[PDB]
Amino acid sequence: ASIEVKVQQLDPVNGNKDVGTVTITESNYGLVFTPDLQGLSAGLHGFHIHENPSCEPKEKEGKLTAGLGAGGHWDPKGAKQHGYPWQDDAHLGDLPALTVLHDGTATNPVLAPRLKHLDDVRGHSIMIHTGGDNHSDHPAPLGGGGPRMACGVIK
Amino acid sequence: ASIEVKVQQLDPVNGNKDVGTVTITESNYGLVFTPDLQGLSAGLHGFHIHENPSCEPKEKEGKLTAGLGAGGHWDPKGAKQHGYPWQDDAHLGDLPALTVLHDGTATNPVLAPRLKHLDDVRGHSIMIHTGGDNHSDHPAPLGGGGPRMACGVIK
Ligand SMILES: [Cu+]
Ligand SMILES: [Cu+]
Ligand SMILES: [Cu+]
Ligand SMILES: [Zn+2]
Ligand SMILES: [Zn+2]
Repeated sequence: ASIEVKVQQLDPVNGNKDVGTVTITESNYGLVFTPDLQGLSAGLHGFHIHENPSCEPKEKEGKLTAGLGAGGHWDPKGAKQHGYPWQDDAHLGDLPALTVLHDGTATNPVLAPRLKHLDDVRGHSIMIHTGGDNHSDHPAPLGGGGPRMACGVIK
Repeated sequence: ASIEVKVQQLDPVNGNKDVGTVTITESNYGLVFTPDLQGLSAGLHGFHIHENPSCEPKEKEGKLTAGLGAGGHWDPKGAKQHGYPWQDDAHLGDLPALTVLHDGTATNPVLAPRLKHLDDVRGHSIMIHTGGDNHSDHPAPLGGGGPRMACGVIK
């Protein structure tokens, strides 16, 4: 059983760019997110499920802003704070951070132990941020993820 | 509760170098390994518990070889194959790979869902390899980790 999610680098001016997939599978310990990506900025990047099945940009403060259509971190249990993948009182969408290798590719899978069934993440989006993720809202909100670099809709 | 493991970059010629710690804690989903490391080569590195509570080098083919005193991947259930952190018929010491950031530091924690109690990993060693970890013995043995870059003894 798997879900293949098509991911794009987001660029409301010059055009979104295909960068590959993230394939979601079930393990005995929770959902596994296996990237097969290329063309992304190298680094450790915040990686979360967001609430809406959208990667569209939205206007904010006069600027068409990448990925805001996805809404916020998926938080169906109302934890109302950002945390660790293994933290029960954190947003359910908080995944382990995504490692983009030096050359822009990403293949290292990560486990979300609080997500147990594929159908639970359908109708949401997966987001890759420009910044990292310290799994806290301190000192920066939402782990320091900042802007939205790439995204896919989980169908 | 936690175990603080001192980690050194291994160099049998010029001398080992202190590179920080890995702190092991218990979560409701298994053991969490939180690095606070510096001075390591940037990249995604294989990260495993090895059998012996040793990081000493050993002679092989006329060469004092870094970290061989630790022995092989910890495999108390006798899986006899390298695999994923969430794979029950893989070596129990198979952890998620460790992300060393571009500047040589490492702070991103990783979860080992098959490890449940701190006492279970006492008396072993934790190893950071020069290569990565594709979580298979194909195409390269032991995930492609290759040589032993840094190590600590879990006590
Ligand atoms: Cu996010
Ligand atoms: Cu299921
Ligand atoms: Cu190893
Ligand atoms: Zn969050
Ligand atoms: Zn192994």
